[PDB]
Amino acid sequence: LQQVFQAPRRPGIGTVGKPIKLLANYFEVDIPKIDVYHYEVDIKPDKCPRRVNREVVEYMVQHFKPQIFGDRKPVYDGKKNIYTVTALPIGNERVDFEVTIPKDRIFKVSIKWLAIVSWRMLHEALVSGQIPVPLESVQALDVAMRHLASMRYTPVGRSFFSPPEGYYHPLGGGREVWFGFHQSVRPAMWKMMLNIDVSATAFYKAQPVIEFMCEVLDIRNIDEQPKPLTDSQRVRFTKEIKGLKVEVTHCGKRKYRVCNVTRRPASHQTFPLQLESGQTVECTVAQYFKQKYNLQLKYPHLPCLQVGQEQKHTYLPLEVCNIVAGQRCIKKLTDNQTSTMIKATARSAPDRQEEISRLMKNASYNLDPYIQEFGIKVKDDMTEVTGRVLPAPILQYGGRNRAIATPNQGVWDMRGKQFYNGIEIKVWAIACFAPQKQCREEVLKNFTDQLRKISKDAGMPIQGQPCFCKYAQGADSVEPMFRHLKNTYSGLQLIIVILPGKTPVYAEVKRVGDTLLGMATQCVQVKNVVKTSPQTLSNLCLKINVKLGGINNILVPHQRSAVFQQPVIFLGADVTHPPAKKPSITAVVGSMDAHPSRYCATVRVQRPRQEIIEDLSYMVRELLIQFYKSTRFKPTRIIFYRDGVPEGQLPQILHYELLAIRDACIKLEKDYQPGITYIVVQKRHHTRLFCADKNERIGKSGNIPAGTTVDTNITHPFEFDFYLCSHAGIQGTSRPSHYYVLWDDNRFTADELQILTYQLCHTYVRCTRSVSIPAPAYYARLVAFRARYHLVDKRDPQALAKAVQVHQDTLRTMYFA
RNA sequence: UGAGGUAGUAUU
Repeated sequence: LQQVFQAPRRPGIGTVGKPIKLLANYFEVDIPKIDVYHYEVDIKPDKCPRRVNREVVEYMVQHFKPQIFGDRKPVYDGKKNIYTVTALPIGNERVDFEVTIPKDRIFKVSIKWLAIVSWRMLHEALVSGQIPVPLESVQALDVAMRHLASMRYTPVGRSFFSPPEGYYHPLGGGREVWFGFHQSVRPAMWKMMLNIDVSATAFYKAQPVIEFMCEVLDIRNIDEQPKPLTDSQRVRFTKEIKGLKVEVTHCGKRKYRVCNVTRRPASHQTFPLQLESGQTVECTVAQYFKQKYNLQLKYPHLPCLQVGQEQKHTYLPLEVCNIVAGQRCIKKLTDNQTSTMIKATARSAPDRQEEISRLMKNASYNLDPYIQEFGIKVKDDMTEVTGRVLPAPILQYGGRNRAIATPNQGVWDMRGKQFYNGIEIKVWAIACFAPQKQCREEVLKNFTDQLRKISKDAGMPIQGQPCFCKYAQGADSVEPMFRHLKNTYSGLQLIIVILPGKTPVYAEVKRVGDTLLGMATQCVQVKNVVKTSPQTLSNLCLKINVKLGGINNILVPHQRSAVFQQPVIFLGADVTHPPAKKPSITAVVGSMDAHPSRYCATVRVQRPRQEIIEDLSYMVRELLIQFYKSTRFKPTRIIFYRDGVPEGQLPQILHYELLAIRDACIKLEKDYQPGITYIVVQKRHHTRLFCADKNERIGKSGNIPAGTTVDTNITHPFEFDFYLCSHAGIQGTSRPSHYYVLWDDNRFTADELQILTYQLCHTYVRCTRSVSIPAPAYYARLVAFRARYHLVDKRDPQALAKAVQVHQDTLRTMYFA
């Protein structure tokens, strides 16, 4: 795509904030100012795994030196791209015919010159900043520096993993944790940077399929009371093993991919087998394995794996199959597996810092023969960078004392403070979906008493007892009760729903409440009803007040950016994709006052895995319209925070979405052209920042302080990007959010935009804490997540779209809080 | 589902 909208240059660096010395997991890379030669490699067959492509090229490099490669050490991306330090002695296009040994594998390979890539030009961009960074030069460098690791380890995205050795972290259900590292090369001022971080992801364990089945179905002993799998067990087992690769053990080692699991057991599952007589008969898998391999199945009552093409009949008894090693788990982990993995992978900032250092020392990048071939040198120590801790905004509260809150280390509380605009709760009801013996009437009364007191101190007075309180069982009971409530109790403001933990009832409560009836609901776990704490109750009130149209607090007005001198709307946008049928979900929220405090939400479904927000123009138009309704002001500026996108698609996302925002404005009025600031906020990266002075480490996790900002040294050489760690680190190693200013009509300075971004992280209503991303971005995530619950069903795109449309009386509410 | 933070989140 011809990039029409060029990203704005960095207008300057920030000067505001207390200086803090930091170390970054970015290591300086020195490159020679030379030409690098780019060749295209065409392999047939062309749909082999990258691993196989690498084996093919490695064979060629070793067997074709006097002809082609000489003493050069080429680097290869496992696909189309090969690089060498000097030109290959070829005119144009050489075709090869090789027999790589395992059955024998024959490949047809052709190689031709594609381009000359200049690393001098790359250097000149990094030092001057008067030319665009040559991406083709960066790619060549990236391929050279990860070539060896790609041969040694198992690549996963931009990371590398290897089988566990000296450690073992089973997750259950046939999954385990592999440790490894991320590696990427990134342009910075003066020099390229090698970004290295430790990493850990889920892999399927290399074990017999039988044992894999027993973990998935939670079977302690396959030999205790042996019996066929129930229909539920089969489907459950099938969903886990379908798509996975298995290997057989009855032939001394062929691999297959599982396409299905037979309903019939091995004793009865048949297939057409041609005998020596020429006659074809329906032979069972058990009979076949007995006659062919003299194998007596120990578990003929168990199903078979169907492998290869579904159209044909290749069945494998479970007991002759192993799960193939090295298969990454793309499927979602259970709540239990998630907890176990987080536990085994949690690393404090000082510990991660040491692991990265240790990795770099042991890696010996300067002893990599391919790195040496290309005359590349890597600095041993982490890049030093002086960050700045931005000042936190003061928050204004209400009540008769009108207290202010001053954040300390990214945190404040409501002690002695009342909501800026607190709602009085006259009419409210309680629906208890936890059983009576689990949540007695006496427990209910104590909960509501403690809640009414906390709410009174917070300036959200709950008058009297609930108008209605009753027990109920099952999600089927939600709609009848809710409809009854809406029709019986006039002026009903809130339903408090007590839940027995994880239950389908929650999704139904939100469906009926948000989309069907348009009624405010607040769910609470029964454990938090039985054991009440002022802190939990206080946090509950934060959500309730906002859901009922209140304002918890505001930024002190005179300590904000000058953009507030004119009507300005803040947008947050997010896209969530379905786990590894279901659609992708897009969400855009928009501020509805000048604080900015209250937000309205829009949400859509679209094609699975599509990153671009397809309906953005319509969504923005709705928000602009609602903004005008609420404020009677036409926004002169639009500040758009877009939650993370893959950087490989970033120029495409900006192009179409910036057009869509502009499109929305013009369709409202022909000459309506408000100033647009488009900011991408990213958490899914591997940039790590550590306190250089170990005494400045905060808490047990020992992370950098909230407000720590970096816009030098490791950032883009001329574009407008910065890291801001807005949150207190209380768990593992903090991820500083990365902000990329892709467009700015509004002439923001670095300080102004960095501070504005920080302040927005203090406007998030769910907690009195500075959060890791601006509230509009966070709100957008919550809206998309809520839509997923709305989509829960107990088909066609049109029905899916209707399922996420909230009720009329919900459209102008913060139901997502 | 009080809340934030965080590992990960493409032959038979």
